[PDB]
Amino acid sequence: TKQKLTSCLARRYNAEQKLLDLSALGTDLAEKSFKALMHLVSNEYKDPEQKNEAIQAVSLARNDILDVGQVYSLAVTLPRLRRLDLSGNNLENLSKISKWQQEFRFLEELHLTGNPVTTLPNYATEIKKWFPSLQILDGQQIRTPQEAAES
Repeated sequence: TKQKLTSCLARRYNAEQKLLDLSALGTDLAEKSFKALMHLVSNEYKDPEQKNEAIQAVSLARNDILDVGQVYSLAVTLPRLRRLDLSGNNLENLSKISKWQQEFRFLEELHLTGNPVTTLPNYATEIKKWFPSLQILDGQQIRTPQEAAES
């Protein structure tokens, strides 16, 4: 199991992009199954600094995620995450993201394309407010680099 999960994580890690691709896990999801992955990624690195530098980006795209509570511990495991892809899930409104208020303080790029929350009137305004380092939301620049240097 640990061997199988470790092998899966290795196959899904792109060193060149510093990216851990956890998209579409159901095709090879559950909070306790996700917690297990997070425990394994935490155990990989003896130095948190190396972990922080190795995994700068994560995709959780296409996982039928209804609430970020489902994958909450990503915020604990990778507090210095810079890029996050949550595209192609089913996050319906801002309350489905609010469990990550005050987390991902260093996140610079966020993708929510394909989630219903993106079409609500206060979407971009609130997401900008909640994540102070965010420069790109769905490919749209929402903070200039100088703006972000001050946020």
